[PDB]
Amino acid sequence: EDPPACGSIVPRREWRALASECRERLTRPVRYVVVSHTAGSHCDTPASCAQQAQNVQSYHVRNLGWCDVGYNFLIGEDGLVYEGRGWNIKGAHAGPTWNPISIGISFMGNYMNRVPPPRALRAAQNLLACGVALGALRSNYEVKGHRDVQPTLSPGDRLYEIIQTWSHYRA
Amino acid sequence: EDPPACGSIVPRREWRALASECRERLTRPVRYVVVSHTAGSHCDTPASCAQQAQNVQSYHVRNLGWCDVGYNFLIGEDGLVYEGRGWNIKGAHAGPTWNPISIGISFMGNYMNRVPPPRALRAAQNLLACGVALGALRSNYEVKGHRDVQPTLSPGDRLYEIIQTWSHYRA
Amino acid sequence: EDPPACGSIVPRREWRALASECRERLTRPVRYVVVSHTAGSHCDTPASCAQQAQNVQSYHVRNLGWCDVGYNFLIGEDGLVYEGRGWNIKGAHAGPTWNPISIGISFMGNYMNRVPPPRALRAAQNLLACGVALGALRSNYEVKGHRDVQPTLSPGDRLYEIIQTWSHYRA
Amino acid sequence: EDPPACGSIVPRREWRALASECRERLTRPVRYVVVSHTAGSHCDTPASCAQQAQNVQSYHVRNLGWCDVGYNFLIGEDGLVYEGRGWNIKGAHAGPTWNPISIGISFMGNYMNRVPPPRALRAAQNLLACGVALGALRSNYEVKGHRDVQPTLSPGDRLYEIIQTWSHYRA
Ligand SMILES: CCCCCCCCCCC[C@@H](O)CC(=O)N[C@H]1[C@@H](OP(=O)(O)O)O[C@H](CO)[C@@H](O)[C@@H]1OC(=O)C[C@H](O)CCCCCCCCCCC
Repeated sequence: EDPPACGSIVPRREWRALASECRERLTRPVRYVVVSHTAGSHCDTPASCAQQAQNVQSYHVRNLGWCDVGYNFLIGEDGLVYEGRGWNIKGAHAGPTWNPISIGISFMGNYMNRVPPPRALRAAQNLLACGVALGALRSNYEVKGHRDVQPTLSPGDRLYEIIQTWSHYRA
Repeated sequence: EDPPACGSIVPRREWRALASECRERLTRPVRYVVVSHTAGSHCDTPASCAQQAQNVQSYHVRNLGWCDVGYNFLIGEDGLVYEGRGWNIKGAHAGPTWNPISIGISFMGNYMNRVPPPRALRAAQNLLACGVALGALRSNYEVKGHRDVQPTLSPGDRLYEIIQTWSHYRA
Repeated sequence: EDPPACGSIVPRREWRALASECRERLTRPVRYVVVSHTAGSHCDTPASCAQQAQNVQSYHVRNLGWCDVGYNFLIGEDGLVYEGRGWNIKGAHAGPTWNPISIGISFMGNYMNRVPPPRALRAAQNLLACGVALGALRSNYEVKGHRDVQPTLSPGDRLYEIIQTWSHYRA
Repeated sequence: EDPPACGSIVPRREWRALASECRERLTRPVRYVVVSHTAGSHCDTPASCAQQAQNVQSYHVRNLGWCDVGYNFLIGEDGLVYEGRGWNIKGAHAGPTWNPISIGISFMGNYMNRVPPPRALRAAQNLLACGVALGALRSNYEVKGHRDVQPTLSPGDRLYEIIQTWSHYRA
């Protein structure tokens, strides 16, 4: 209901996203945020991360047959947030119980033995705070690791350990 | 433990800043924002921009003898904001009349004949939105171009025309 | 030696509960039962207790912003049990230590200056025997008063005095 | 450059507190203040009020097995503030979401149909101003009633009505 700008998000067109065919909406405010890792290549420049977002969406859309990249937002090691399905569209990232009731954000990389740099972590958390400001997320949203809702190594041991320390984390 | 503050700002230690010796505090909520360009080299990756921030500060501190880089914040073409003097400390970027009453943000590069990429412009807006949320800048803050308050070409013809289109800009 | 059937419980749909957003599961057989009072208005008819359960849930969901009414079950003075989060879902009634290991049942009304009627006490006892029969509760489950595990007057002096006499109460 | 600022809080030692065993810290400046009532009896002389602080602490530590009395501060009707976990240690007064991000002040008494006397309201307001002066609370901290964040009658209808008029109150 409120107006103002918040965070910086690389818009779909900027990373050359194929148009989205998704139409199923999320009911705001969303209560849950599920953090995953793509378990794909990482990137650390805006040019390489735009390409990585395009690659992940390519895989989801072209190979998995989904209506769009599965994540609502992707986070690059360049410290930028990449617009996925966005705040209003149900994503495909955490199974049928979780997809309809959460926002999925994914760090582009494999964090089993590596951590995302502080800039990626800041972008992620700042994105969530913007979500709250926009009324897209509940002021009391809860952040979970992908492994807290599905059997998976995601978001990677190292990254999971870090999100466990976030303010809104509730396993 | 505790949430990283808004604006996804690269902290001064992250860009290896020399310690500041500045002491003068700004009285918040600050009314003005002055946008400048560094008229120096630009950079388009976190690694090159952290180095550029370091270079700009080195010049101000080592050569000009200042207590810190003069800008409150620097904006890189990597789409990230670099912490300079910050929200609370008076900068040295717009002269004696403006320094005490504004936050000076400087785009790293020379914008006389080229524009900052959208990600750099987005980073600048994210930052200002964050200053308002923080209480650092008043809600109805006013943006001024550096040339509007000191005799200079900064922030560069091309960046100057863009800022003139900002809702908070005031001639 | 095989699964039977108990439970004279009023289904959520019947009391027109808002849908639950809770998903964390309790581990059966649950060892503990925490008895609280809603400290609010009591009701002595199915029509009024269905609305009272709705009001209590409204407070938790609408005002406190929770995923569901915090209790696993609510007990009315009409002698009926109202389905809250139920046997399988972690409630929100006794804090972080006790919620994961207990079923929280709450008597609807204030039992500081009142005892619940015999029919409400029978409802509660019958519910717990049902939980043991279903394997939801350990056969030797321990009953705690809310005030024994959190700082509160709950479940009210009168009710507290009553539960301290129960076979299953464990100081 | 003046050492003494605000304060005049009855130190633990003085109300004869059992040594705290809590070590989890809050991060200053703290954004939220949650006002509760102890829900029991009041005290209106320094002698009585100090006995009560001991009593509340006794319940939390001896009975509930807590590391210290749960509140950061207690307000006596004797017009004095009683030191609890203090400005820096995470309390146990508003649940797992609020505890790590707020300062819990509890008026010693039950204010459902009795309002705290002016000297207790002054004590409380002065402590908060003190908090801000010290950097312990943010200048724009928000006050919430206990019942705004937890299912409880605390801080009492009478005291709740009064705090909703406070400058910093925000439901
Ligand atoms: C610490 C001791 C406090 C003393 C308690 C005194 C007794 C009176 C209150 C009843 C306690 C009961 O609520 C306990 C409870 O259920 N706790 C939290 C939690 O338990 P878990 O086991 O951790 O899941 O279960 C849930 C998960 O984490 C959660 O619901 C519970 O408490 C919370 O964390 C939720 C917050 O209390 C409410 C959050 C939003 C409040 C709405 C305020 C709106 C203002 C807007 C703010 C921007």
